[PDB]
Amino acid sequence: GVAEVVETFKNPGTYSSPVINFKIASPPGPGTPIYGPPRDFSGYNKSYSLAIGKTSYYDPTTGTKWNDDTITPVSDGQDIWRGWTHTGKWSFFNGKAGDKITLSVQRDAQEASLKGAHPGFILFWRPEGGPLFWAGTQDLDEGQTALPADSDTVIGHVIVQHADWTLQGLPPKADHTAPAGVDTELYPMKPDSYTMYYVDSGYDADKYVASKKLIMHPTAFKGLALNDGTAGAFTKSITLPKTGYYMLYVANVLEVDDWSVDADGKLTTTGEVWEVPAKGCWVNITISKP
Ligand SMILES: [Ca+2]
Repeated sequence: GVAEVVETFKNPGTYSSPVINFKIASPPGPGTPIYGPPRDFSGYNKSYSLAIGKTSYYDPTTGTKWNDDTITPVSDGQDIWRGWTHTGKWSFFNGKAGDKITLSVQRDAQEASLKGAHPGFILFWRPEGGPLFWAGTQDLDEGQTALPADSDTVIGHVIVQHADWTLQGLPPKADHTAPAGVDTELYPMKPDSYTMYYVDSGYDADKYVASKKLIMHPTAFKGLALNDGTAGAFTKSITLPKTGYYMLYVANVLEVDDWSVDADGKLTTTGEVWEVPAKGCWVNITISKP
């Protein structure tokens, strides 16, 4: 299509345009955070290791569903659970229109024999051309004039996986700009809105156990499933549609015997495939050229 999901800015709130960090690598949970080098894939043939939350890619616990009306029949694009913005992990790169690259995500070597990972990704293009500072947003409302080091804004705390993502009602901004090469007719630069444009997405759909199921929409993401016969890993060729700055989100799909929600709307499961010691599994993200 793709769908566009339009959010209304509220601070405090779920759609408060919070800041994400390109270095944080540790899983969710208590304890000393682990920061690695910033995950800049510019130039390609780069690889970084990090942990992703158990159900970070698709989790009814987010308490919000979106709908994809570009799907026929329309009932098949309904009630899509979101992912968690901050228990997935973010990276970026600068690239050129036409760049043919390969994204790979697989279990980290330290966890290569531990079942749990089914990595997925979302790739966005940010026409603004670099990190987007927006005063008055959740983490930029104390007089900051710039983003903190190695950080960038994204729309909200729960994320859509197959849509253009738009935030409107932002604190008015007189310097929301894009570089000269950007068609601001097609990609507007509004004083009160910004859009993260969908480029691609996908997830490892190869199950560890044939009898089990993935915590995943029955039909909405049929075009997104990647099967290569290897559970815990995917590879996807991508040709960049635009010159500029890209934002990459990676998160996990959980495999279970069954899942539901409880009275509070929290995920319940039985027979999870989760052999790793923490609340997130370590994966290695690689972008190669070609
Ligand atoms: Ca696979």
